[PDB]
Amino acid sequence: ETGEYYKQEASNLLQESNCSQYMEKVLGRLKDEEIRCRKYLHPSSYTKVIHECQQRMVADHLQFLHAECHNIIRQEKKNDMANMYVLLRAVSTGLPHMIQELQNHIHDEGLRATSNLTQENMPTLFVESVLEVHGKFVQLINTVLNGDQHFMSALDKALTSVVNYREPKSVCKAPELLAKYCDNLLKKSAKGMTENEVEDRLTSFITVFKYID
Repeated sequence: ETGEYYKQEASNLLQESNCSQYMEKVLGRLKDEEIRCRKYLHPSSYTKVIHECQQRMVADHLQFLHAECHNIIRQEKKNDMANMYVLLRAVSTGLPHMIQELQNHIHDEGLRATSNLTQENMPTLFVESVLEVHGKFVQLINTVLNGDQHFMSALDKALTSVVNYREPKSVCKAPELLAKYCDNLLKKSAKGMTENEVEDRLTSFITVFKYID
């Protein structure tokens, strides 16, 4: 009976609100349902009512979630993709679509950064652009998401592809740019950057180095 009630309730909520605030209404229901599930039922039914709740409220409308999550992820919606993940976490086949789409988002975000390579500062700009993408997106997986290895591997697979950008019949410049970054930093000539600050940048340089194919 709670399956049929949330089969009707799930279809009723989407017809009134968009997918952005659909998450809040559904999370406003599961949070309330978990409260009343422990006020009435036996403790052994907590993991079966909620599973029946999400099956008829999330896994049922799985196509609606995957179709619109493209707009959610590719807008850096912090407060909206957080609720998007927790609903798809429970469904077995819901989560693998979100990581794949984010893996494409990092690929497109990285290529946008690594396209206007100024010829006078090629190595420092390329390493910093990859570090800025990695340094900001690791926060998203650690602030509005949980540091799941599925997402972290999605980031690593995406950053591996964008760093090792192989043009047709042409060699990738990733080994040359990263190597030149080290040489441009260990030079005592021109302006130095002290002992402590140089090794700090080189410590973060390893993150870019690990994605070299």
